[PDB]
Amino acid sequence: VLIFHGKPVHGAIFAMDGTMFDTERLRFQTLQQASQELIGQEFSHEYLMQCLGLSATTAEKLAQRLYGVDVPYKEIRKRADEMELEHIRKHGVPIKKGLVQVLERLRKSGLRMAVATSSRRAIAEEYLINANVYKFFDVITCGDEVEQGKPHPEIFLKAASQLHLDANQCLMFEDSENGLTSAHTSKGLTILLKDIKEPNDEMLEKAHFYYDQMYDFLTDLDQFIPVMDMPEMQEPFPQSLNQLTVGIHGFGAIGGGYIAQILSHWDGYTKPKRIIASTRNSLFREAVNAFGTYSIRYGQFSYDERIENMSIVDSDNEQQMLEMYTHSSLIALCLPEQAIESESKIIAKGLYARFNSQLETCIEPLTFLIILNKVGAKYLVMKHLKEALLELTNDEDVTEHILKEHYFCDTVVNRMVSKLSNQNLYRQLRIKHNFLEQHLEDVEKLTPDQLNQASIYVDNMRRNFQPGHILQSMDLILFHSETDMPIYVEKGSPLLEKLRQVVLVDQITDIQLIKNRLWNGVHAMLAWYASLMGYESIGVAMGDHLVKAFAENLIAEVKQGLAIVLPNYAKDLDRMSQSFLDSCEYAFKDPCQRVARDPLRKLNHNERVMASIAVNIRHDLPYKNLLKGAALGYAYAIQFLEIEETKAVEHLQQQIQNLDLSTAQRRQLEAELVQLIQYLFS
Amino acid sequence: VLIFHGKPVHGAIFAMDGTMFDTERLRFQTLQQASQELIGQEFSHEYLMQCLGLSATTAEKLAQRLYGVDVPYKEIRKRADEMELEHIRKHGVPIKKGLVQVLERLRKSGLRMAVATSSRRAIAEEYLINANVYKFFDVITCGDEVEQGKPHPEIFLKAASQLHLDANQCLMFEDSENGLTSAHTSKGLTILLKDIKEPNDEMLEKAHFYYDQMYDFLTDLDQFIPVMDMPEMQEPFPQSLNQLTVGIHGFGAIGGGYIAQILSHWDGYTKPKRIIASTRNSLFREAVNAFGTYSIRYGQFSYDERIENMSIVDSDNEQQMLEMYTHSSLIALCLPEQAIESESKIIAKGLYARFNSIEPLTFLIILNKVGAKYLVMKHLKEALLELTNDEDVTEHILKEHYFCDTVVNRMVSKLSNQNLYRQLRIKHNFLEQHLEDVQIEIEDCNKLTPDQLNQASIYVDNMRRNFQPGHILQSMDLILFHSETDMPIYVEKGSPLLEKLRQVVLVDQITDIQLIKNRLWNGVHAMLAWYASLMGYESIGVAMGDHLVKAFAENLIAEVKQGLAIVLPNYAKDLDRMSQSFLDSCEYAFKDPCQRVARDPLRKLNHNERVMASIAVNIRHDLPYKNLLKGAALGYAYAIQFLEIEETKAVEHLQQQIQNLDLSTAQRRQLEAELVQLIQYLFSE
Ligand SMILES: O=P(O)(O)OC[C@@H](O)[C@@H](O)[C@H](O)[C@H](O)CO
Ligand SMILES: O=P(O)(O)OC[C@@H](O)[C@@H](O)[C@H](O)[C@H](O)CO
Ligand SMILES: [Cl-]
Ligand SMILES: [Cl-]
Ligand SMILES: [Cl-]
Ligand SMILES: [Mg+2]
Repeated sequence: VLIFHGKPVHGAIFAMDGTMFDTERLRFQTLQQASQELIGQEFSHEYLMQCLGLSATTAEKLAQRLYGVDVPYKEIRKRADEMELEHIRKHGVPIKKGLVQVLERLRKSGLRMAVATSSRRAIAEEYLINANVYKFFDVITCGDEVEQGKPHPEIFLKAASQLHLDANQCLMFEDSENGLTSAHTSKGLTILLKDIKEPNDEMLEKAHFYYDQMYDFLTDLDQFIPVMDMPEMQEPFPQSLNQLTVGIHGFGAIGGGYIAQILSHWDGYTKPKRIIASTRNSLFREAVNAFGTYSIRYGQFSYDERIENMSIVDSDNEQQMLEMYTHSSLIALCLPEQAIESESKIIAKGLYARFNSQLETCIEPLTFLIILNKVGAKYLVMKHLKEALLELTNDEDVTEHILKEHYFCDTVVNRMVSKLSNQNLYRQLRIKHNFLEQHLEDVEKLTPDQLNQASIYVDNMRRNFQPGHILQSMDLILFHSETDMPIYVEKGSPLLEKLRQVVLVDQITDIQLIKNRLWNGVHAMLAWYASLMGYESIGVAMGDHLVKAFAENLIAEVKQGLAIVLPNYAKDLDRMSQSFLDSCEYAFKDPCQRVARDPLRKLNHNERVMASIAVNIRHDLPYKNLLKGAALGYAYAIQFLEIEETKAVEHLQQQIQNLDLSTAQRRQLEAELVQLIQYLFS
Repeated sequence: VLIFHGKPVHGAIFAMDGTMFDTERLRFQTLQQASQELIGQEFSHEYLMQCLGLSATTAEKLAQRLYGVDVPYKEIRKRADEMELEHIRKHGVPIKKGLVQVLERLRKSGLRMAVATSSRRAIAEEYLINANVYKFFDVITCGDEVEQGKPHPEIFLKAASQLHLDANQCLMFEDSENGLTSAHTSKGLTILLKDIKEPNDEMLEKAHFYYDQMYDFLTDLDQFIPVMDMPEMQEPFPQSLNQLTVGIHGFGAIGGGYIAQILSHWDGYTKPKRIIASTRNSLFREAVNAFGTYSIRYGQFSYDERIENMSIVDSDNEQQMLEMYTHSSLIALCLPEQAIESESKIIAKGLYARFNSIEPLTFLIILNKVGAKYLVMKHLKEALLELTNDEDVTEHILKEHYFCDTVVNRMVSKLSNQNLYRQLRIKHNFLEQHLEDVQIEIEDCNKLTPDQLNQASIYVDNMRRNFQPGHILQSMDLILFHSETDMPIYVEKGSPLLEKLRQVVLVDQITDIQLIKNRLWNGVHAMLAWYASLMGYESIGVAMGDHLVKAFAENLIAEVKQGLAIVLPNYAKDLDRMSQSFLDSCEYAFKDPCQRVARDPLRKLNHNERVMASIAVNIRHDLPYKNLLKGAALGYAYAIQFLEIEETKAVEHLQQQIQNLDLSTAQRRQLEAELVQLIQYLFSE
């Protein structure tokens, strides 16, 4: 049962104009233009304000009081409605920000829903179908269907009666003083949203709850509806689109093959209407924009996940990058460490444009996710961003205001993704182009007035849509990824509170430590073992029984010490361990060289190998596989990276001396480690 | 792990040419043509038969012995491969029937899968991408990557090693003599499929399992493959398309708004590549054919379910209707009672053309009637006699095909033509505005030659101009039906095709689910209509607003459910789900009037009908029947007041039905007094 502010709610009834849609402001202009053309004067602001919530019949009676019994209101209204339907035909129904997010929350909560509007059925059905919100309502009650319109309670009492609920079990959404009175008298749980009239004390008194805008009600409603569970593999994305735009700065492997799935799942109720991703790969950009979508292939389940509403922009195109930072609510920076410095100038330009623009998107702060498998990624990005903003604005006050306005969130990503090579994309485009060519070979009770009009609609639609019919079973595969779902994100941004694929953490350091030791540690040691055994990738190495056994034992050893050091992360350790082993199995596009790089840095006392050894020695847990991994590291540095034996031993003795162990444990470790290194050289 | 005939398998390694695809017959023709051109003569049939399973390098050595050390086999093979790739680019890769159905079952069973082919890597990857099967394999092993090709086991050993499995844990699929020897020598669990060569005694002995075609293995695998659970609301359809075609004879509310979802879910592993639906509504027909798809709207969850691969044909088009009966595997007849007479002539023409041109057709009867199969088979057999004039052929057609009546609980409403016109007008305007918002030159891309970039620019430009107008279809649905969320269809057991369909519930006897439909669905519906009419309401949905009518429906559905659980305890789980589904569908049934449902009260008040039979069952099993007794009293009150049935004539019927009920003399006299008192109490109000 949906509980809202202590009250059990079973239904929700909405006023349409001014509450769901921003159509009262447009109607003010059409009625003013139609009255100017017919009675030589515009309808006053006072008359049009008094009309809010009234049906065309009651608004006609009000026009006869102020302008005279012979006022041609029916002719003025008819002309205004025609101009209004023409504006809606050219630009669409202006939907109040957050409406579909609210509707999907109430629908998924099991509420019976209705519209109670003073507008006539024809206009109401036009706007509800045009805005694609008609599907959310069981009942529609209109102004031309009630004897006593607003402020009389009849229309709300009738909508509640048609939903088979008492008015007091219904939330009633209103914007006008007349409408609010109708809903309040009916006995509904009134929710007043500000539209044109600044609510007076009488409106604020009878309203059960008041919000300045639909988004503010959405924020309150979120406290009464749950955060959806972590998505499963193959679970579909939400159908409904909200009005938000999200951005992926860097359409590489993790951005396209992972962040896009996170952003497409959004909160489970709705998903962004547009995802802007930036890349310098022209082939990738043009391919996505030709299809409108791309797909992520998950080899394990042979499942192609389609990422809809994608828009790929050129990274070097200043105007497209400004649009991403000006229209987006969330931006995920998915750049390599090498690109941070040069890209910070583009991030600065976009954040400065967001600061200067007067749009209704730049008012809310931006949530900036920093996606980088490096400890201190947030600090590296923030330092470069501050430098770039300072030289661009040449104003310390503007720079500080920008860096304090937004939520810069550090993250822990575990999913392994591989971006398709340009040669493989080219081959895919060549094969699917021939399919498109073959598809083009195969395809080559109404009045007569509207039956001929329908023939034009259907012909124009068949001509434009037919070539794209092949997209029903044709995907643009761009990424091959693993099945790891959760992204660990720093808590703080309120925009992250409902994202179902995000795991919020108060401090990111604990899951960063787990990532470093359990994931990166076992990965670097597995790469050193595989490099010395002659394998060029982890996936090929996993074919060797001794390599697969080493990986299973090495992760079981690290996890054992981590379960004691961080018992609050016990389930995460079990999940990440199996995730690592599953992702290592067929990792053919994961070369050993990149994973085994910088072995002396990875063999430091506080790094991914020696720190786990010290923990297992301090808690009397086995460490033979961890010792073998450390020995493989020093052997790899000497045999492959040409590091002198004298420097490897000097580094070995320095890190062991830095470890928090007894003198006996340090000596035993040093002797066992040097013994294994000498044994490897045979 | 997968238990296939007792054998535990962790992997599945497949040969490509001849096993997965029918490319050995095409390669035979291209090699005959290429040799004819370059050496003046066609390669002998014996040389090409010996080449089956061999790599291009091994086939070259064999050609040097039989034709001379200086034969241009490399030139002939390159020329034959180019003619084959041209044929494959046009017609597509010819997939062996059932391949994707097999791959998806092995993949969902958690098997590690690989391809071990004597074909060149560039040819193999191209064919697997083309046929959309590449995604089913973790690793591919090709003929140009081993030192010794088939019949040497190296390639099947390497495919198992790269899968990280022992060869004796992998099912190995083969078709040729050379390929089978490579698989058998590797120690894998060999499965032989018949391709070009007739399997000799040496091959039949080597093979652990033998099948004449890929579809035979699919039927054998289905014995060890678990059937998928009943689909849930909003659960997506399978991504993989099989090669089957299905048909819906009658694209109305039940055909388009229900059967299409069952056919789209299919078995959960794959779904038919094409669903042909017939209709006389040219506005509906041309709309689906313009969009490519249509959607079913489920108001309860505000969910639009898109139905893909639909092909709407004209019911009067003889050619299109004949094509539906010859290409389809399953056909659902979704036409009303009145159309049966005229449409039976079209079904007769289609079924006659099917046996003139292989597998038995599974025909589903989708019509609301206990014995609707009789009406269809009566007019169908009469149409076959006046068209074929042969009783011996007519008897063979009706005996081979799987004709089966069904029980449908879902209520669906077809969109009106006026509402469809408004929708077309609003969506056309969206397309028109989208076209106002909307050549490509790709450069500076690494690892691609300047000519490859120019060629990619052409492909992508052609794709952009063709797909761009249809980009709006990602969030634009062609809503044609408004449907309830009732999922299971009850079908007569018999057809083996219906054994794996996840949305189909097979029954031992259809009489049992027809009786449940009569007492639980039609029974409570009639008793609700009688109550609503006497209360003053003229609609079922309007009556649900009255709290006493809603509680009466919940109390009626509970008393009938308890009784039906004693008589038919096999449908205990079905009864509880059908009860809630009935209440959810009655809630907003404003479209359905009360006069239609409350029609003929005395016939529905018979001892064996939807009211008294439930009362007698409850009395005999000491279950409560107070609301069922009120429902019977409302039926007589409605007949007396609304239908001008004499009060004495209603009491005589009341006494006769109670006497026909299997109850004791004491229970009959108690029921009669209880019923008469309730009828007199209704007149007092
Ligand atoms: O009950 P609603 O808020 O859905 O719609 C009321 C409008 O029709 C009404 O406010 C008119 O726009 C107004 O009366 C015209 O001046
Ligand atoms: O191992 P497969 O069955 O996937 O492929 C074998 C073919 O490459 C081979 O049979 C050629 O078609 C043959 O060598 C041409 O004459
Ligand atoms: Cl929104
Ligand atoms: Cl700002
Ligand atoms: Cl200041
Ligand atoms: Mg990070």
